[PDB]
Amino acid sequence: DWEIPDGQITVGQRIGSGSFGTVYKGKWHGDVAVKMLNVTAPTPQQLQAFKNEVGVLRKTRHVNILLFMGYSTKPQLAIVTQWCEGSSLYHHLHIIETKFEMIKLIDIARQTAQGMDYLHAKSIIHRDLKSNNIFLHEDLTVKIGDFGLATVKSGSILWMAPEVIRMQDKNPYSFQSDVYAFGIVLYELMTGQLPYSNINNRDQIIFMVGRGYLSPDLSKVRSNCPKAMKRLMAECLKKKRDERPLFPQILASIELLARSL
Amino acid sequence: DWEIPDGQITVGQRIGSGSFGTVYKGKWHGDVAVKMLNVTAPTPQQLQAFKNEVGVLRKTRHVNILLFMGYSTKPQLAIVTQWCEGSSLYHHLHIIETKFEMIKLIDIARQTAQGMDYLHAKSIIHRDLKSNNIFLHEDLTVKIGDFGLATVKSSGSILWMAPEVIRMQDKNPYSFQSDVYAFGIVLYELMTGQLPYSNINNRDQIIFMVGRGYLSPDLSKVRSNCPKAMKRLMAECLKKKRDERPLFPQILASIELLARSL
Ligand SMILES: OCCn1cc(-c2ccc3c(c2)CC/C3=N\O)c(-c2ccncc2)n1
Ligand SMILES: OCCn1cc(-c2ccc3c(c2)CC/C3=N\O)c(-c2ccncc2)n1
Ligand SMILES: [Cl-]
Ligand SMILES: [Cl-]
Repeated sequence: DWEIPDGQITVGQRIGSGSFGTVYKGKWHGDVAVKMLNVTAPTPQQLQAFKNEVGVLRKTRHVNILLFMGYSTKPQLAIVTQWCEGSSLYHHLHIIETKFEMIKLIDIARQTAQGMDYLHAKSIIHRDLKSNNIFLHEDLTVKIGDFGLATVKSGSILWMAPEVIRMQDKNPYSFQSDVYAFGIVLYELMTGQLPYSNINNRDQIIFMVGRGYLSPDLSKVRSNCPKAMKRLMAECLKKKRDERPLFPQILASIELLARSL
Repeated sequence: DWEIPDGQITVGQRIGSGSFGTVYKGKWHGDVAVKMLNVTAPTPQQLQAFKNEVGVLRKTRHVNILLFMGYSTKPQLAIVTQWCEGSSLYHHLHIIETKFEMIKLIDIARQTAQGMDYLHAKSIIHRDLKSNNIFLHEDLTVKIGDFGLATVKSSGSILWMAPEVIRMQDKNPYSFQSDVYAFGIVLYELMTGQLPYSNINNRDQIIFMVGRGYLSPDLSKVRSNCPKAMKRLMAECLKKKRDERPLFPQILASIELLARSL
């Protein structure tokens, strides 16, 4: 089992928030990340998420997926993963303006696909892939996290495929919803910025993207962005679910992109 | 469940030998290390070794334990882990005589203790700790592996073998403290860049002597910048008497203090 008996985890500093709780740095057999639900009496629903996420996380063992290390139910519900030195992709790209070399950008991308291919072969849909959820350990290895909105067969507007934004379908979530999210992550990597920067109105972005009036301006990729890469982005950011590639194909594509650079 | 269906693992190069098998680089959701038993008809002793090692690795999820990813039963019996770009600590210290800095050597020791602490807490005895089984993922992160010989409470790798393990006279010759002696030898390698008993060329004699207590690692050979507390820890972990050796909670703290003062 992976239940860490109450008292073993040492909760240090509050880092931020996760799918269904607050993230703190912690100590359990070393440095760990701790995602804790702070309520005293967990709501049945809340408890449900914990169980789901944990059940989802028990089925992951991959270099590019945040290593779930265990869980805790008392004093409070908590999810313990490894600790990633550095920050999330969102942070690197949009807060501290880390300027990565293009070959490093393609590496980050390939790794994210490596992890997402893993997830999909396992019938896991992340349902909330964003830069905020892609952590770069030792500014080298990409690990994906926050698997609470995940599931097995948001406020994250910018990564949401138009059929998800529309929400006018049944589980508008698909391996392609994830693929679109990933394609937006690709935009961020090769643009250095967030989609739709020239619009200041969240509602407006939401509507247009949902009705297909708005799309990421791929004309902003850096000059060094392999064209193949621009074309792959386009394939992933297609406004029609079935016109988008799955992760084995995306992986094969990026790896070829790598052979020549 | 961790069974990987037939056909999904792509076996690449032969990388070397494992405890009960042959290690290859491979591909399964990315670069993976694969250890395969290269036999046609697997005896029940090897099927037992396999079910044992799978059972232990399932319980390991720690940055300093080599990431188990899954097992296959066809084409062959196999264990699949993450792929560690770099090489074993042994390779670095004795093959390419890599020159890590003390700060790094201490960090490598901290991480190996971190990994060792994780296992011993889940009641796992590694039973074959050695530089050969410590891999340097990106020359940064220590990943401990080869849990073939490992077991859960209730070889030919002599230099890491505690005296009582060499003798095989006591019951349960192996114990948390056997792996602490193994760790003590790994500390030695880190602090001398060297193998113990490097001036003796007879395996049988080294076995006998360490077994009787005639022989022990020369500690005056630690590098002159090795902190006094790291040498003191090294010798605590290397005490001939099993129960006079620390456990990894004490060991980790010690190193973590050494750190603060460096
Ligand atoms: O983006 C906000 C900052 N931030 C949030 C997390 C985080 C998010 C989700 C989850 C965990 C940690 C652990 C449990 C979990 N759910 O999977 C991290 C983090 C992740 C890994 N190592 C270090 C830090 N940073
Ligand atoms: O020592 C000879 C060289 N060598 C052996 C391994 C090895 C050893 C044992 C086991 C595995 C791989 C995989 C399964 C296993 N048993 O747990 C490795 C290695 C480990 C991790 N990443 C890259 C290489 N190098
Ligand atoms: Cl597991
Ligand atoms: Cl012992």
